[PDB]
Amino acid sequence: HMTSFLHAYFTRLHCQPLGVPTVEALRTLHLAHNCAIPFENLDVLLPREIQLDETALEEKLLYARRGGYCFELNGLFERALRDIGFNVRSLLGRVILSHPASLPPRTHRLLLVDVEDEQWIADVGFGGQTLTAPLRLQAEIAQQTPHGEYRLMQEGSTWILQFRHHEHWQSMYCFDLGVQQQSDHVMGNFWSAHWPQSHFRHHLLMCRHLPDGGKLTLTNFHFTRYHQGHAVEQVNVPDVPSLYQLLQQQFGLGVNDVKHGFTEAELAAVMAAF
Amino acid sequence: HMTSFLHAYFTRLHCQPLGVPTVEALRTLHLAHNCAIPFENLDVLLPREIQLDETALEEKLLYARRGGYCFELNGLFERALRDIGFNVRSLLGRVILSHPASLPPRTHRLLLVDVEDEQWIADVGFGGQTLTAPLRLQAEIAQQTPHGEYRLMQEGSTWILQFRHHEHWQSMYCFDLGVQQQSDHVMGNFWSAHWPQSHFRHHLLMCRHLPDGGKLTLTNFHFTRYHQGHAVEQVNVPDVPSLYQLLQQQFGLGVNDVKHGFTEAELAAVMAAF
Amino acid sequence: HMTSFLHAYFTRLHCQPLGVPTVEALRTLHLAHNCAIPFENLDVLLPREIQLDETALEEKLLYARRGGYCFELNGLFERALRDIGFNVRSLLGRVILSHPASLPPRTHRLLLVDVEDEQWIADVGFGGQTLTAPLRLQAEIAQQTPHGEYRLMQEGSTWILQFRHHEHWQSMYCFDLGVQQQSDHVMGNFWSAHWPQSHFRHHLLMCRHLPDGGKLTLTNFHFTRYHQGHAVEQVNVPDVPSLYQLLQQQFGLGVNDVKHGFTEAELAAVMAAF
Amino acid sequence: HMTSFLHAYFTRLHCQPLGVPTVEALRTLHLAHNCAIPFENLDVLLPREIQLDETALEEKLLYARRGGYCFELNGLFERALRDIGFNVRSLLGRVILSHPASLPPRTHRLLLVDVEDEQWIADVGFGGQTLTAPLRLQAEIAQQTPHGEYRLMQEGSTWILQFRHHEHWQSMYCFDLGVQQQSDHVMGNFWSAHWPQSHFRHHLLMCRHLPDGGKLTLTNFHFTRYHQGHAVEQVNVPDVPSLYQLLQQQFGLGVNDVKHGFTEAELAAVMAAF
Repeated sequence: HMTSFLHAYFTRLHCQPLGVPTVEALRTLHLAHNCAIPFENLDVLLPREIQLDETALEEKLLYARRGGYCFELNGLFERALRDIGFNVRSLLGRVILSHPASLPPRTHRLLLVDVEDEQWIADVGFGGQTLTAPLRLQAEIAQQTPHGEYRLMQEGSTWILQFRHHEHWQSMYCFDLGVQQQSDHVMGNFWSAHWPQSHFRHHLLMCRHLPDGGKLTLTNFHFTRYHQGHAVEQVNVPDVPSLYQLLQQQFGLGVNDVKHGFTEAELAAVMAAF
Repeated sequence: HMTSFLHAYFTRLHCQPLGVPTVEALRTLHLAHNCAIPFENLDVLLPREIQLDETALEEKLLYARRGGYCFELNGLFERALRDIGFNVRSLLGRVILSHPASLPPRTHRLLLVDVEDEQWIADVGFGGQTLTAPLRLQAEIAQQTPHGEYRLMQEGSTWILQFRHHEHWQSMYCFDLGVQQQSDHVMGNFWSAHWPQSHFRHHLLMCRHLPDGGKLTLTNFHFTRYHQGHAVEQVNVPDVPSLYQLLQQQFGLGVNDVKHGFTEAELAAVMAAF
Repeated sequence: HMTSFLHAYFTRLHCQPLGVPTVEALRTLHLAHNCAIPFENLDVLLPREIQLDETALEEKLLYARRGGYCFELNGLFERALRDIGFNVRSLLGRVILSHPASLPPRTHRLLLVDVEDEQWIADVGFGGQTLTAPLRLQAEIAQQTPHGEYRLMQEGSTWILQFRHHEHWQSMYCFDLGVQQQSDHVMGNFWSAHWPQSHFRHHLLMCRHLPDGGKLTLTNFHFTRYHQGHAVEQVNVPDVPSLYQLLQQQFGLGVNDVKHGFTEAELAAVMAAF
Repeated sequence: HMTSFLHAYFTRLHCQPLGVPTVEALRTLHLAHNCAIPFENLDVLLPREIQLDETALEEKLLYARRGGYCFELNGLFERALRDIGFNVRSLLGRVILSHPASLPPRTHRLLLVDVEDEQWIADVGFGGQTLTAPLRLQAEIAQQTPHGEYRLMQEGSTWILQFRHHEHWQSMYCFDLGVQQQSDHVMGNFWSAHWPQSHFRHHLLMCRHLPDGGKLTLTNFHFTRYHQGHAVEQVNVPDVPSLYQLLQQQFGLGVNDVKHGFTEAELAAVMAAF
C-alpha cells in the first residue's frame, strides 16, 4: 500500500516503495532518510517559527526540500513508518553529551518501533552522531551501524545511548519508555528554539549523511567531509554567497519555495550575528 | 504609466489606474486603500515575523489578501504613491492617545506627500481612527475627512493630530518631519510586535473601511459596524469557527495562501490565550 | 518571474505567484481562475461593446473585477499562461449542446497547452459546465475534474467533449487544432453579441465556481447554489435592487469603476426587457 | 450661486461664473459653449453607446473634454442654464436642410428659454450652422448672431428656422413648442446613431466655434478654417496620426480619459471604413 504522503516521502528519499513493515524495511528507510533529509536548524536562527503538525512537516521537509532537527526529522519519519504499517510512537530523552552537572530537560525526540516481536529505537534527528540504523533495546550488546558503533546501558527503567570513541563507550543521551504527546514535542521545540542559552540559537548547524560511512558537516562556515568515519577534507567557506551555494550543492537544501525558502540576503543577516 | 506592482495594487484596490499624481488622485487612492486592505495584527498574535521589504509587503498585503498595521500598510501605500509619481517619504510619530505620562517611542509610521507645492500627510495605518483622506500640513484649520474631522496642531518642531471625540478633541499621535530609514521601521515593528507591554500582543485587532462613512471593527470577539460614524449593530461572535468566517466575509481576509495563510485551528490557539 | 500583468492576475486570483509552467501549475491556475473571475454576459445585454485586446481585457476582468465569456475569459487566461511561460494558443470550436440540426459556427474559444511533452486543453470560458482543470488530448479516457467527469472523443480531425449528464453523456462543444487569429475571435464575439438569435442577447447569465465542487448560477432572477454537483438551495431573487446586491455579494462583481462599472438603474433597464 | 456641476461647467467654458439669469448671461454662455465644447459624432462611428443622463453628459462633455451632438450638447447646456436659474426645457425639431420630400422625424434637440417675459430659443448642438446666440421667438424679424443672420417663419403653431445664403432665406429645421421627455431624446439619439441611413454613421464630423465669427470644420480628413463666415485655409489632413493630432490641437478633444477617451488606433479603424 501507498498513501498520498508516503508517496512524496519515497520520492524525496530517492528510494523505492515498501509496503511490508520489517526490520529490513526499517534498516533501509532509516539510512535513506539520513541521506536525503538534512539536519538543519536554520529556521531557528533566521527567526521563523517551527510547526510540528504533519503538513507543515510535509511541506517543509518534503516539498520544500528543507531540513530540521529532533522534532521535525523524527516527526516526519514517524509518520512514514506509521503509514507503512509499523508500530511506532515518539520518545523524549535528555541530551547528556556535554556531560552536564544535572540532568537537562527532554530536548530530544526519537522513535520506538515494534518490529517482529522486538523493540527497536530509530532516530534520524540527533544530528552529527545520529543513528543511521535501528538498534535493539538491549544493554551491553555493542550494536553496529553504517556510521558507528553504539551500546545502550540499562540504568533502572531509563536507558542511556552510547557510541565508541577512543576505545571507551560514550553516552549521548538518556531516555525511558514513557508516552509523549504532540504538545510535549511542541514544548521541546519551544525550549530548543527560544531558551536563550540553547546552543541552536548560536550557530548554524547542518549535517547530511552519505552511502558509504560518509557524512557532511557544516557549523557556520566550517564545512567538513567524512569517509568511513574519518575527516577527509575540511573547507572553511569564505563568504555568505559561497555558503548559500554550498547549502544547495552539498546538502541539497531547497533554497526556494513560496513558503519555506529563504533569500541569500537572509542567510547573510543570520551569519552576520556571529 | 503602470509598473508591475502598481498593477496588482490597483487590482486589489478594486480601482481604476491613475497615472497623474495630484491631490485628487491621492484623495481617492487613500480611501481606496482604506477600504480594500484591512488593518490587522494577526501575525503578531500567532507568532509570525513581519518582514517590511517591498515584496514581502507585496505578497502579504496584495497577493495573499491580508492586512497589517502602521509599517506594513503605509509601507505598501508609500510604494504605490511613489510608482504613481508622487513625492513621498515615511515619518515616525508617537502614539499619545492613552495620554501617557511621558512621550512614548516612535511606534507609528505615516506618509508625507508633496503634491502641488503643498505638503500633505497620508496615513492608512493607524487603525480605528486612521485618516481616510490626505490632510494639509497646517495648524488650527479643522480639516475634513470621509470618516471624521481631524484638527492638526503645532508646538515647536512637532505636530499633534486629533479627531472630534465625544465633542472635545483627543490627541492621537504626533511627529516631526525628520527623515526615517527602513531600519527605523524595522525597529518600530520590532518594538510593537515584541515589547511585552505592547497592546498589539494582547488582543486581535481588525478594522476595515466602507464607502459611506462606515467602517468595521473587530477586537477579539467584539464585532461592530459603523455608519456615518455611528455604532449601528454590535455582534459578539460566539466561537472561533464563526470568527474565522467573519474574517473572510466582513474584512475579506485571504485566509489561504501557501505563505501568509493560516488555518482556523491556528486562530483558535490565538484566541485561546485570552 | 513576474510581469506587470501577471502581477494583478495573481492578485485577482487570490493566489500565490507561480513561475514554473507545469501541469500542476496549470491544474491550480485553472481552478483559481474559475473561482475568481465570473462568467458574465452583462455587457451584451446593456448594449456595450466588448473589446478583446489585452488591456481592455486587463481593465475589465482584473481592475474592474468584472466577468466575461468565451473570448474574454480564455483571452485573459491565455495571456497569463503565456507570461508564466507555458506554450499556448487559442482554438475555436462549435457549441453543439442543444444538439443542432447542422453544425453551428465557431462561437467558442478555448485553450491548447503544451506541458511536459503532452497536449492539454484548458477552458475557463464555457460557463455553466466549463472545465475546472486541464484535460489531456485523448479519446475515451474518462478524465476527471473538480466539478465533473468529462469524456473527450474522436471522429476525424475534430474532437467532441462531454460531461456526465443525468447519466448518459451530452456532447457540449467540439473543435479542431486549427490556428486562430485575434480577428477570428473578434468575429466570434461579434456573432455572439449581435446575431439576433444568439441566446446571450436574451437573458442575463452569471456563473462562478467555488472550492469544493460547488458553483453559483444566475439566469435572470433564478439564482442557484451547488455543492459537489448538487442543487443545494435555489433562490428566486425578487427585485432588481436585490439582484444588484447579489451580483456583488455572491459573484463579486465590481459594480463600480470609472469605465466598466454600471449603475443599478442600468441593470433594471436590462432586466426590464424580459 | 454655484452648484457642483455649474462649477466645472464654467471651468470648461474658460469663463467667469454668472448667477443672474438674463438675456445677456444667455448671450455669452451660448457663445462660450459654442467655442469650448465641440460638435462631434465620434462615439457613433467607433461603435460606443451614447448615454444622455446628466452624469454621463457631465463626464463626457466636461471631464473628458469631449464633444457630442444635438442631444448631448443641448442636454448639458440645458442643465447649466437651469442651475443658473433660467427657465428652460428642450424641444424636438425636424431637420429639413436637405429639403426632403416628406417631413423627417424629430432628430434635433434645442432649447426654449424664458428670459425677461420673452421666449428665446438657444441651440448649441446643430453643428455647422448652429446658432451662436439666443433668438427671439418671432417671425420675419431677421435676427443677428456672431456667426450669421437668421429668420424664423410662423407656419401655423409650428416654426421654421432659417439663415441667409446668397440673398435668400434658407430653412434649417422646423419645430413646435410641444413638451418632450428624456426618453424622447433617447429615442432621437437611438435613431440618429443607429438608423442605417443616418448620415452620422457615414462620416466623421467635428465643428468648433471661435470668438471672431470664425469656426473650424472637420469632415473626415477635410479640415477648414473660417473667419467672419469665410473659408480661410482648407487643409486636407494626410493621415490618421496627423488627424489624431488635429483633434486635440484645433478642437481641443480630450483624447485620453479612463472612460471616454480613445486610442489613435481606434480612430484609424473608424476612418478605415471610408
